[PDB]
Amino acid sequence: SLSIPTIKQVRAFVLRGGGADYHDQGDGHWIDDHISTPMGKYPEYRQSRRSFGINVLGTLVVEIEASDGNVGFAVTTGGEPAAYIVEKHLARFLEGARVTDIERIWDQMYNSTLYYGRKGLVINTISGVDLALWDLLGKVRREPVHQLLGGAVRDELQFYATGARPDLAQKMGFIGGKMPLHHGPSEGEEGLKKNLEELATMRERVGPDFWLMFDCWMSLDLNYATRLARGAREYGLKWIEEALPPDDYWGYAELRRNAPTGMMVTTGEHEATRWGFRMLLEMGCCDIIQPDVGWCGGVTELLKISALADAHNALVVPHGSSVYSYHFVATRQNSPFAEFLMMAPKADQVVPMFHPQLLGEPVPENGRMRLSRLDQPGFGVTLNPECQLHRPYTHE
Amino acid sequence: SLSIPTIKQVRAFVLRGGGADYHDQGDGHWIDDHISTPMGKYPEYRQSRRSFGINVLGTLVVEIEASDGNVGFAVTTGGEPAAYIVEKHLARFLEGARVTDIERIWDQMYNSTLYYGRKGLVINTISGVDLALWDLLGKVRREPVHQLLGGAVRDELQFYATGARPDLAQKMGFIGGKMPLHHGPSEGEEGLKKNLEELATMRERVGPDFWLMFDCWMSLDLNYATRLARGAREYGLKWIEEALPPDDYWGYAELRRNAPTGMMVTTGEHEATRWGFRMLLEMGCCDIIQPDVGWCGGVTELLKISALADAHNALVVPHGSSVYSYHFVATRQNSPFAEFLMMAPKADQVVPMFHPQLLGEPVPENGRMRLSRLDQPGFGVTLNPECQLHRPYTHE
Amino acid sequence: SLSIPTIKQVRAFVLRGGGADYHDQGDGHWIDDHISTPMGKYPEYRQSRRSFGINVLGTLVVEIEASDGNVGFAVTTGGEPAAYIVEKHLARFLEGARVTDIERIWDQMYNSTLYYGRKGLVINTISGVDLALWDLLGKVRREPVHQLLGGAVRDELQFYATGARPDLAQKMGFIGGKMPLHHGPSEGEEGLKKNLEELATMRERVGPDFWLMFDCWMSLDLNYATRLARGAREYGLKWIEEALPPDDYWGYAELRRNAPTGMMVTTGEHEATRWGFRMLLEMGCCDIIQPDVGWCGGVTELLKISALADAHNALVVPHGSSVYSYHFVATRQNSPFAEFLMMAPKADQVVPMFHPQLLGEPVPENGRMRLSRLDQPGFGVTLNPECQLHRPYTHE
Amino acid sequence: SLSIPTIKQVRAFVLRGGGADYHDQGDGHWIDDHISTPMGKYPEYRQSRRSFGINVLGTLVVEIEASDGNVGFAVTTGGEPAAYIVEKHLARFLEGARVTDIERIWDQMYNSTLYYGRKGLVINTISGVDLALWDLLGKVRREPVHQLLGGAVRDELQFYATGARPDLAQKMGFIGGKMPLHHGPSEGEEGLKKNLEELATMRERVGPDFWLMFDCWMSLDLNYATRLARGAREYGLKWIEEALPPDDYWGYAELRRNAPTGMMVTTGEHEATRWGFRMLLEMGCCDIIQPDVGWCGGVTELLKISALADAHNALVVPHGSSVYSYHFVATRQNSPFAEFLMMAPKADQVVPMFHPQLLGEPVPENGRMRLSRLDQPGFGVTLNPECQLHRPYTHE
Ligand code: NA
Ligand code: NA
Repeated sequence: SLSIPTIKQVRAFVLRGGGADYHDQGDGHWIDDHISTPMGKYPEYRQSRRSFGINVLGTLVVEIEASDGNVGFAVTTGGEPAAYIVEKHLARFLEGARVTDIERIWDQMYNSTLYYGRKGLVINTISGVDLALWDLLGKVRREPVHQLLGGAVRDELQFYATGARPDLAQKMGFIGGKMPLHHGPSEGEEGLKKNLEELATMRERVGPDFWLMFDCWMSLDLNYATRLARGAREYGLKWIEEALPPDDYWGYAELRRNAPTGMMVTTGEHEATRWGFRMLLEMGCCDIIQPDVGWCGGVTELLKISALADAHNALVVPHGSSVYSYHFVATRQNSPFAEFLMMAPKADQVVPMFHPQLLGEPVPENGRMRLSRLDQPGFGVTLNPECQLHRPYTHE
Repeated sequence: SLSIPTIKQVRAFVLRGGGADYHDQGDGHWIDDHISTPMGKYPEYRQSRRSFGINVLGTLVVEIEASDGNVGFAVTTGGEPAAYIVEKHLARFLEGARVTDIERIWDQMYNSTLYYGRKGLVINTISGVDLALWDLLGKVRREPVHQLLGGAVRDELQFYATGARPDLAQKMGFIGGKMPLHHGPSEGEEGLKKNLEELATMRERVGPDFWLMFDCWMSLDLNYATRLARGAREYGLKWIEEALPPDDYWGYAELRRNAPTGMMVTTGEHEATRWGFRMLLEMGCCDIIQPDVGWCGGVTELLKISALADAHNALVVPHGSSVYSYHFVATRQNSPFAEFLMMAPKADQVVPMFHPQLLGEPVPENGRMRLSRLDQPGFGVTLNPECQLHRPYTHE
Repeated sequence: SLSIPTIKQVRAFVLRGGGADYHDQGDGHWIDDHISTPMGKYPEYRQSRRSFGINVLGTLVVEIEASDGNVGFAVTTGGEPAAYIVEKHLARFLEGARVTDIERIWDQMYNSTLYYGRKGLVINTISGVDLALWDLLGKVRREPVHQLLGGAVRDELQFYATGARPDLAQKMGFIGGKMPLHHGPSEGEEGLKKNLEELATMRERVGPDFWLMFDCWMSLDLNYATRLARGAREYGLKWIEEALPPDDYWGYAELRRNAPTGMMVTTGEHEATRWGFRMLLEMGCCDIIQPDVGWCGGVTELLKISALADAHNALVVPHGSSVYSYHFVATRQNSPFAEFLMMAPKADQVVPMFHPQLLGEPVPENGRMRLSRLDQPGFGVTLNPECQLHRPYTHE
Repeated sequence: SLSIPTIKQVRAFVLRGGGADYHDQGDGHWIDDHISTPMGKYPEYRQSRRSFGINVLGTLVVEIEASDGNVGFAVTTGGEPAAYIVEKHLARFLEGARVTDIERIWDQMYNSTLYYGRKGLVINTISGVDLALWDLLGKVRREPVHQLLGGAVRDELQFYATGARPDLAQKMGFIGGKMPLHHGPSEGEEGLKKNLEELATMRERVGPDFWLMFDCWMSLDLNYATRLARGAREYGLKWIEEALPPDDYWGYAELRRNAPTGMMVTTGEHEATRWGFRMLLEMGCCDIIQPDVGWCGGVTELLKISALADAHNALVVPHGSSVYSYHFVATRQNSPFAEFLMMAPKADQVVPMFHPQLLGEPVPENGRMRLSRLDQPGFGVTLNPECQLHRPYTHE
């Protein structure tokens, strides 16, 4: 017998520069420094990911106003094409609904966009609406999102750090260091040696116990990944992440079989929905699944993905997605540690992931975050008023 | 921002005489009239389920008092042995916890009782405590439980009725009638003819379109179930329910292959946890899963079970458990209709399912329940003060 | 030693009203008349597909100008969000390339968009660029596209007709009639009877031999599709098409097993790339695969999809996509007949499919098309100058 | 719009002495120096492949004259028996056809010869005719064949060299050296040691990084191949090629499982058609497929084979067939390097592969071939007028 507000209006905005699009940069950043990609077989696209257009979309901001004056928002990747989808297509299912109608809303967004959806941009868009809906609901109930997700199961988050400097991540208190791979199969035996040299160097600097992992960003083939993982076992690599293109379900299962015993094969960043993850889990593709909350369907969908993994006794370590991941992973038994992305250009200082777009964003202190930092309603952040919002589309 | 109360005490009561134990009944009920069981191979044990001791436990009542004065409660089947387990084992994980610590508490309960749990009585007990925690959280929040489970996805529930008179159920506006099987394999060819005559009689009464189903209460073998299912094709039987003992996963998968095409094989009321239902789904055992919320692991666990069935594109139609089902199934895309047990002795009028235990319990009117009937906090019921609770155990 | 031109400029335009978006209508059309969809479980979205936003995108026109003054174009579904992708992302891979660089271009478009692509809108966009590239190449060589695809293997195309009136399609010379399904699972036994009545009526009108098929537009579940196909065998239904959501690979394989012997199960309209079709073929999902040229990756990708099917000895009967399908299917041994979509509102006269957008569009005469009608360079059509082109984005 | 010439005549010639028959050689060649074969279990047949009759056929030359005066040609292995087949069987499908009728003609050739084809000599003949049709179409169009096959995907080919001197191949700038096996299972433990000493010697000469490969010409059994592969691990053998007879699909799949992890198993030079290569890929027989364009079904069929390997994410590295490979592999994303046979007797200098048959034949310079070297129409070669063609058959 609480008075549940209805949704008055949904708006989509475009923002540009850093934030929820991680690869929307323009400087001397590690995240654009010769990262191996599927495009790296072309020499002219090898140095920079921005050169093939990793930064083309920008940030989608979804804002949902309720009848009580509460506003939820989320940031994700999608920019102007995603804003068109929110305003012209998706908003019709939201406006006039109760803020508790979350299951209904997701299903309607998914079913209505199926003919041009399933994976990719359209699912990113759905996810951003979903996140904004969970933020709004938390704001309405005056509760952090983790309290709406069955409550935290640990009083502290522990992080590994993703970036070019695991050695410095160690000095900053993190439990591990995930490095990007810099050389793909088209650089032959020399690029392989270089990959292994980088790992050797970092291992020498950190000692035998600190976790090291490679992120390969879809860039290898089965034989190269097999040979890299075999080479890597000398330096105690914990896992090889996203070795293959996301459509290569058969390849991942082969790789996992051919991996050194005790080394993990992980994927799932570019996978969407319960049915994408069912395929990974059932085919044996995967030791850990690593969906992006903002790209896999949102919190609502990730909840079902996570329970799928629960039945499979698999780990779920989501893509670092600032508060959108922290509130989720706090509540999951199958998520014992979390990813933090190093968004400083030299990966040499801890910096908020969604700067400058977000305010109230907590960050790991000495590689940890107390649950008591996640005490504010919704996802506990506000949109920075200094950020320049464009609304390219309207509806009625 | 909202201040979250802690759990002050947990109490375990025993009630006897109807309610949550469906089979805790007096004389002259359909539910004890010659129902086919695994025990019917003994003629001494064939007429009455009470004679082999279907009614030995009765009702466990779990009460949880929060620090703000709020009290959540749930009823399930388990009685005095379950009450030992709540008071002496389980209450240690609850007392002093925040009322939102739901995922944690479940995990602690399951993992601490593993050495003597996994299935059966201990899971019933965990489910009861879990249901009481959801009741409490709903009461704290001043929201019905469906609003905590992602919102309703439909305006209205629609019911089939379970009992010996689907012809009367049709007049009362139900969509379907499920009838208990009365003869098992040991009664031979005459039993088979009697089973099918019973179905023929009801089909003649109801017309061609009305759904008819058989519930076999684990009582068959593969070949009898196959032949029963084949004979029932002529009268358009919609599904065969719980044909086989719940450990016979291999059998269920064979029966579903052997089934007349278009006819469903259903099970799972005597199955528990995500891993039990993973076996069922992955082995292709059934078209519909039918867990009892009060026997399978509670709302917390059913949530994961339901997500697993989402991924498998299977239906979940929970074994009717009054308000504990109703609030759940309202929210699930994969539960499009619901079970209503006909708890009247002659099955000739709608009676509240968990009568006389629960005050304020909604019933189907004309086979339907508007979602506005479930607008009261928690599961929307109060314990009948005219019921006399025994407390067999305390704890420090 | 021909002088091969390079690509000067790519442009993306938006058009609205009919054409390459088939469901972009606004009248009394059969194609929006109570078609069963995944959204049909909601009564308010049941009557009209436009009500959930099937028409939200519009038509993408991709125009590619070469250095010799030749211009290729294609029309597909995608509208303004697709136009953004063409102009801002994709055009960089095309401008400065030789017009023969088709394999290189496709791979670069696919690999660069993988992080937000794989299926759906992004693949539609790629397909439209690809089609425009093949049109351009044909214009340059002064040859129809079928001559660039290994040449036609038949001198005539034979069509079935998709629409609400197979009886009239028969009088117009077509070999078959594919009808849309009007009632889904949520309309229960009554909607089933109605579906079967429609098929009964049409069968009575056409005689025993004329092909009848159902298109279900992703709208059923396994049991409903199983029961519909079993019901349908009395009236000699040739195939059931797109019964299930496109992610339900496991469901399709089950359905195909449970189909009446000799009845075909088909899908693939909402499937993309070689790897999507590999999954369908290998899992046994499918008797015929039915990709849309404008949605599966374009001609370049469909060529590999088709050769996959060749190895599988499976039929490929693409979605009717006017000239974009006719030039392709002419050359394929595994494509012995073709789809024609009935774009007249009452499906009562043969009408060009991409009217008003295209000029020079051939249409079946008496259910057939001579290969001699496909004698003009490229896909042999021109953009109607009366159509109102908007260019919402530019680049440099 | 461009007027398409018809096929006027087809002629079949026989040449002897090098060229397209690799094994049609005189004395003192490495390619006949004690090469391990299935016949080496007979000591009488161990020293020389010519002694069991590797050289019995020689070169089939197929010439096709179009009505505009253009003449296409191809060389493959088959000689006088193949020439019977071209003239008496196959020419009926070609004469009077448009030169673009390539898919049709292939299909007619395959389907008319099925009763005595499927594999082997008849497929060689079909491949020769097919290659000549592509030559003709290129000459008609005034385009090289790579521009008809979707365009080059790379600026440059890179080669490994096949012959008894990979040490000399390294100095000549090749990326790799593949060496023939000289001892098979019947030569026992000493043969095995000799095989590995040979590899050790080359590894010492070339350094650690240069690719080394063994080509076993069908000569092993499973256990010998497993033990050979295991011994070769120490010297970093990149792949084992054609270890087993081509009918032993089950064997290849076992060997690849038994292989040292990271080492590739390759086959397919003596395999033909899409269905042969489907068996190979689906059974997990090999990491690289290696068809000969002149033995597998021609360019038309290789195109489908290549697409099947695309879907399987496998590499296609065709068995070097001079310009017929080079034009093909230029276009394929899945052929990143290419084979060059060292046709010099002592393998000490680059000699044109199909010398003395083909005038204008390009060679690798420094292990590489710029795409600008293949700028001449068709396959860019002319028949050497100093070669003396026999015409054993005519036809009406
Ligand atoms: Na039951
Ligand atoms: Na070879």
